[PDB]
Amino acid sequence: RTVARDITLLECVGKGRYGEVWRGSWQGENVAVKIFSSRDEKSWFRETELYNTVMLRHENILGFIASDMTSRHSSTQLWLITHYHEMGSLYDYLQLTTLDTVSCLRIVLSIASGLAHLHIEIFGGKPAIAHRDLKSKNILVKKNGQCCIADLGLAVMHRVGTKRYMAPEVLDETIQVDCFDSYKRVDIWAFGLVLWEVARRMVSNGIVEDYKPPFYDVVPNDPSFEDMRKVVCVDQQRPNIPNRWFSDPTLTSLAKLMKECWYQNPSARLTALRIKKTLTKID
Amino acid sequence: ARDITLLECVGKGRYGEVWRGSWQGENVAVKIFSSRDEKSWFRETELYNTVMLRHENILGFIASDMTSRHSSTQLWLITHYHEMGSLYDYLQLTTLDTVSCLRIVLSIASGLAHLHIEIFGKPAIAHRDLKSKNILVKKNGQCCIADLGLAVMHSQSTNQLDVGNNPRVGTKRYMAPEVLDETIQVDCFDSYKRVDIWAFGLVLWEVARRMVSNGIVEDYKPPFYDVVPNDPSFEDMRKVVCVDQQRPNIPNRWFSDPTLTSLAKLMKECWYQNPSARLTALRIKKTLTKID
Ligand SMILES: COc1cc(-c2cncc(-c3ccc(C4CCN(C)CC4)cc3)c2C)cc(OC)c1OC
Ligand SMILES: COc1cc(-c2cncc(-c3ccc(C4CCN(C)CC4)cc3)c2C)cc(OC)c1OC
Ligand SMILES: COc1cc(-c2cncc(-c3ccc(C4CCN(C)CC4)cc3)c2C)cc(OC)c1OC
Ligand SMILES: COc1cc(-c2cncc(-c3ccc(C4CCN(C)CC4)cc3)c2C)cc(OC)c1OC
Repeated sequence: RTVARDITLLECVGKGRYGEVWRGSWQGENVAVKIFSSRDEKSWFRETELYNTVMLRHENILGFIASDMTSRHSSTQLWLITHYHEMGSLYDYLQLTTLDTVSCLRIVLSIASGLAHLHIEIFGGKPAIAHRDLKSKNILVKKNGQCCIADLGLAVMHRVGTKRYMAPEVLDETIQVDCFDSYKRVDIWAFGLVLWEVARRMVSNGIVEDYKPPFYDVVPNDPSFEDMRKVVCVDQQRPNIPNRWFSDPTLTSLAKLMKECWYQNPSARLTALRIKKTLTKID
Repeated sequence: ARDITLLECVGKGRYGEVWRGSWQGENVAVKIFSSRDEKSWFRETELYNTVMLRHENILGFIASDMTSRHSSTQLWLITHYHEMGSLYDYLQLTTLDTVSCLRIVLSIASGLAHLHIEIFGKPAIAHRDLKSKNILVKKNGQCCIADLGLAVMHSQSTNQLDVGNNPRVGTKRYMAPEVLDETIQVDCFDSYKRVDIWAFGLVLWEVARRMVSNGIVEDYKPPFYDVVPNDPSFEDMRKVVCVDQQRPNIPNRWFSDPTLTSLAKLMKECWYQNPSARLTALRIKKTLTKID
């Protein structure tokens, strides 16, 4: 039989220290191709090792197609091939879109769904998985209004995370590194920041906030580890809840939820399953 | 030009299957792993990531893939294709002269020394499943070592030992005494090199039996053919190697031939029960370079 392996790389949709992501074509179908930098080869290895352990399949997890290693004259080429989401990342989408109540809830409950699926151990099944780099750039928007979580290059099963989204126990180096629940609690912190980024773009009473990243008002671009530790750990700052949210029942309920993702004490934070239940009772 | 055509199956077993395929007008070998051996696929992929692993006497890598749709996963390794097959196949079919016998065993020693020696790059690498089915014969009369799914890596420069996560064990017939009695020092890189040396000695014996001297040759037999049941168990091998202290017998006709006399001495220095007494791969390579 013929094994068709050619992918046509059509347009670059992302470039960074990780490498590049391309829209590509296989057998008539869009795929996304992440080409890893030498700098970030361990992210390809970790994603590949995880998928070789458990073939994750969930509507709110970016869909795996292939991991490819190709020998070159002087180097090794590493590609991760996934489903392609033409609407791009949640970060991208929130810049130039506002949300209504139904679309806001649909986004955040789909993220919570993906995250709870990662976190839960299923016997028979899947190991429990913590993401360790959850952020709005690592979430893609689907045409049906749900999102999916991407990038398992730092995932742990039972490179450092993006500093802006690091939990206080990561910044003050008190995290219990031998305890798997610690890593779930770091994801919940980051989930709460993403919830804030999305909620700001939900219209109520004719008002909306501009898109801003978490802590935009207290740290520089590319904040240092120290910049973040002083905000999050020493001063114990948290993102602002605008007054206008308290006129809207949905945003009032979301503010309460995000507060319960941001407790200094990691063990006080909500679980992804409790977040899902709370979101199903909103509206 | 990434497409491959699968043309014929050249092997199926517990490992999965190997195909001869076509890739930009060249023969390639395509191994499709069994799901039972998914950890070997990943380990072999980690090993072939190393650009300085490339060597005349190591099977050349082209690509590695993991593919999936729904709940089905396939695991692929694409390599150079050697139509003469494995050393195990070749030795069934042909006898050797002195020049061919030494060319084969020096090439294997050259591959093994290349694996074992760190380049300051390529880590030091112990194979852990050396056997005649894991050695391919090339049209230039040299061989190459295949199957890095059980390999261990070490760097003395950073003091790192990477034993991997693979419950697979070596081929039972070729297991060293410290593997069969499970006293091997698992956190010691030198322990794994010494396991490879034991297995190399057995492969030397398999090859030397097929070298003609004075009009005499032995039939091809696998190591310990005479003393264990067909399809020997772990305990069968432990009995002969560890309890009975058996080693392959040296046919007395070898002692009339200087080459085979030197090879018998060399394979005995691979077979000490004390692993630390065994020769190194570099010493074997140097000794075979001097033997004629
Ligand atoms: C190696 O590399 C790539 C391969 C492919 C690809 C292309 N056609 C067919 C296939 C295929 C799938 C599955 C089987 C099964 C059939 C049932 N049988 C019982 C076991 C085996 C055979 C063939 C694949 C996997 C795509 C790629 O990219 C999209 C690849 O590169 C990453
Ligand atoms: C975070 O991580 C990964 C993401 C993806 C991924 C999957 N679908 C679509 C995309 C994408 C498409 C299109 C735009 C833009 C481009 C300009 N204009 C058209 C607006 C839209 C952006 C983004 C991506 C980047 C793939 C990955 O791996 C293969 C990722 O890594 C795991
Ligand atoms: C990697 O990705 C894609 C792969 C394929 C594809 C190509 N050939 C064959 C297959 C296939 C056939 C049959 C089995 C099974 C069936 C049941 N039992 C007998 C076990 C064996 C598995 C696999 C596939 C899935 C298509 C895709 O898209 C349409 C892929 O997505 C990009
Ligand atoms: C050991 O391991 C791997 C080996 C190979 C490989 C490469 N060239 C040629 C072969 C071959 C071809 C043909 C025969 C013949 C021998 C006589 N008669 C019995 C019919 C069959 C045997 C052997 C193989 C098996 C590829 C691999 O991966 C792609 C291997 O895995 C790393």
